[PDB]
Amino acid sequence: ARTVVLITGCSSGIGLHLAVRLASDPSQSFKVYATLRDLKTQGRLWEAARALACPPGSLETLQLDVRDSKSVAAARERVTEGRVDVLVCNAGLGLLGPLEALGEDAVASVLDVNVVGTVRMLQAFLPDMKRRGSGRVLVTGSVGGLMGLPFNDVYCASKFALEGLCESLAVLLLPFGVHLSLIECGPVHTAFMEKVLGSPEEVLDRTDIHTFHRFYQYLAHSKQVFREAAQNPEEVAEVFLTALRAPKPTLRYFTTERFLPLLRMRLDDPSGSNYVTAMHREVF
Amino acid sequence: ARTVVLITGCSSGIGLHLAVRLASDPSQSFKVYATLRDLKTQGRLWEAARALACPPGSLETLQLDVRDSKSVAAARERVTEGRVDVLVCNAGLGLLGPLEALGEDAVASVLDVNVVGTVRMLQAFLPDMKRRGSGRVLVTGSVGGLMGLPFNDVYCASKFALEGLCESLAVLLLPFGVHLSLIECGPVHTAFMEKVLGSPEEVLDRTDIHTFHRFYQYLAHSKQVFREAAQNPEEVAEVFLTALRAPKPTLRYFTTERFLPLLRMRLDDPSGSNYVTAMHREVF
Ligand SMILES: NC(=O)c1ccc[n+]([C@@H]2O[C@H](COP(=O)([O-])OP(=O)(O)OC[C@H]3O[C@@H](n4cnc5c(N)ncnc54)[C@H](OP(=O)(O)O)[C@@H]3O)[C@@H](O)[C@H]2O)c1
Ligand SMILES: NC(=O)c1ccc[n+]([C@@H]2O[C@H](COP(=O)([O-])OP(=O)(O)OC[C@H]3O[C@@H](n4cnc5c(N)ncnc54)[C@H](OP(=O)(O)O)[C@@H]3O)[C@@H](O)[C@H]2O)c1
Ligand SMILES: C[C@]12CC[C@@H]3c4ccc(O)cc4CC[C@H]3[C@@H]1C[C@H](Cc1cccc(C(N)=O)c1)[C@@H]2O
Ligand SMILES: C[C@]12CC[C@@H]3c4ccc(O)cc4CC[C@H]3[C@@H]1C[C@H](Cc1cccc(C(N)=O)c1)[C@@H]2O
Repeated sequence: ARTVVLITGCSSGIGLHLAVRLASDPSQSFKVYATLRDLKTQGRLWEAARALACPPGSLETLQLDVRDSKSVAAARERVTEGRVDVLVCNAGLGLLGPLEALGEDAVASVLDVNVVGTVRMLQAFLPDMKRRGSGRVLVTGSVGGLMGLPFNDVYCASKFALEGLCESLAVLLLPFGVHLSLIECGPVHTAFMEKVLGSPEEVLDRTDIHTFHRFYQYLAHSKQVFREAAQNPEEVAEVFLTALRAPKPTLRYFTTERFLPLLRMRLDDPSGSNYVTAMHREVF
Repeated sequence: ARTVVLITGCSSGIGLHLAVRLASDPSQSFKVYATLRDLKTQGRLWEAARALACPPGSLETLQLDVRDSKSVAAARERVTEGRVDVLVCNAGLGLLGPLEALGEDAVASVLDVNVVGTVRMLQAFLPDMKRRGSGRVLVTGSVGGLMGLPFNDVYCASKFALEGLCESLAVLLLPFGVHLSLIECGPVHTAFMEKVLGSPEEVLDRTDIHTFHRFYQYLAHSKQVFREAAQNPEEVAEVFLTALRAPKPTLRYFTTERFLPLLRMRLDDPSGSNYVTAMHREVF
């Protein structure tokens, strides 16, 4: 009788807060499969489930590495109810630093998890939704998928890629009754903002002094933007529930309107000149 | 004394026509390293060089697989003049079909060549430009990097990714005196439009009947768009030369204005609803 939800990337942040928001819903409408790359990281998902008092049987954890199509197929197999009514593609990696300072493996990894991983989910789960003629897909997006940010070149590349992927799919899926939406997040208060950049010694080793200095300047500024604009994952989760509930969902939901001016400026000078000038000024 | 140009992907199409346009320039200002994945494919680059009568010493071929950072490093080593004044990132793969019908290897390949490959070029060549405080980078872009097209989900993902990569980099590079521009191509008359989709038997095997039917409909329409809008690589090459010559280059050049309305519609409804509705109507 329940809405079956499968979420990727639940060990922390938005995926964690969404899974237990859904599982602990006063109305008990949702059966949640919360998936994680590594089950050793599953504790917080249980600390928090106990805190919001999720009913027994509301929340099931599954191991699911989105780099591995056999792992995607094994997690699907484990969906006893034999359908997924809501698929949430949220697993993601960050990467921050001078481009020439990033390892080639890390670059490939970010693309594999953020982009190919989402493809793998969609390949494995869309066919059955198209046949039932129903289903909702919610993809965690970013404002860095809508505008480019210095030192986030690869991260932005992976989030722009998701815009292209999802927008392309949406044009097709429209008459199938399968709804795909991006939830476009600005800065969110989670953990992310030191885990994903090397040591100062490492970075200086791999770039010039002037680039290093501009990286410090970007970081300082980034910290201020987070301090003034970062939303909690509670607020973010609730936008996913809005999309999930809309009878006619749009391709994009924004968790904040704050960056929509910047976006408009981007969008009305397609030479990119005004955007690049404005953002250079703003960051540096 | 000459402008040193290194171009990736020269065996056919834009990269081929650009390399020999530059090499055969009446003024002889340009020394061209034309790179190819496979030297067995280098003949047309010589048939055409003979046709436009390129001087001896204008055009040098090099083997360069952008999937392989050792290959990138070997091609760089071979740049006798010890600098590159113009780097042209043009190597690219296409991929066309229902998403669930695309092999996981082909998906990874398109991202590796189109996105990671361009990163590898930039990692290998930008550092020296930043130090000299000069250099031009020209990246072949696509209108499918600015708007999503059904059945081009992965292709579009890879071209959106390039927008994110290049835009991010441009915000940083502005005060370095290194200029990065995307050349945004609509349909171009080359070879591409059958090489990159499976047999009808293969595709039907891998999708539903309704998706298959919509794929036929998209293809029919695509053929009409090409028949009415496709530009020759001569026209396209000349936009690269425009960018190369501009004293103050912008982030984007468009080879046609034709899709700029469609783009504006995209850009002024950030819910994506108007775009997805318009494009669904237009394609189907
Ligand atoms: N953090 C922010 O400031 C912020 C801002 C805007 C948008 N977002 C977006 O939200 C998403 C997640 O960010 P978040 O920290 O807020 O939430 P999140 O739910 O923690 O997502 C990041 C997650 O990716 C998962 N992951 C990493 N590698 C994986 C793999 N190989 N396979 C499967 N999952 C993997 C991790 O846990 P598992 O063990 O579960 O897999 C981790 O939970 C991203 O797509 C990002 O765009 C975040
Ligand atoms: N064709 C169109 O209709 C059209 C339209 C809009 C934009 N464009 C853009 O222009 C670019 C090329 O298209 P084109 O056919 O017109 O010109 P192109 O110069 O032929 O580019 C495609 C090329 O990629 C190269 N390539 C493939 N795999 C490679 C690898 N592993 N390493 C290095 N190079 C590899 C191929 O030759 P090599 O042997 O040289 O490597 C091939 O020449 C793309 O980035 C595309 O966005 C084309
Ligand atoms: C792009 C962004 C919205 C725009 C923000 C902005 C706006 C204006 C401005 O002037 C500066 C800034 C800097 C911060 C920017 C946010 C970064 C954040 C995404 C994020 C989070 C964690 C790790 C990574 C990574 N690994 O790369 C990336 C969010 O999506
Ligand atoms: C995206 C596009 C501009 C917009 C065009 C359009 C506009 C309006 C419309 O209604 C239909 C269409 C269909 C054709 C569209 C072009 C495709 C082309 C890129 C390309 C070339 C060769 C192979 C692939 C691949 N492997 O995926 C991709 C060019 O970049």
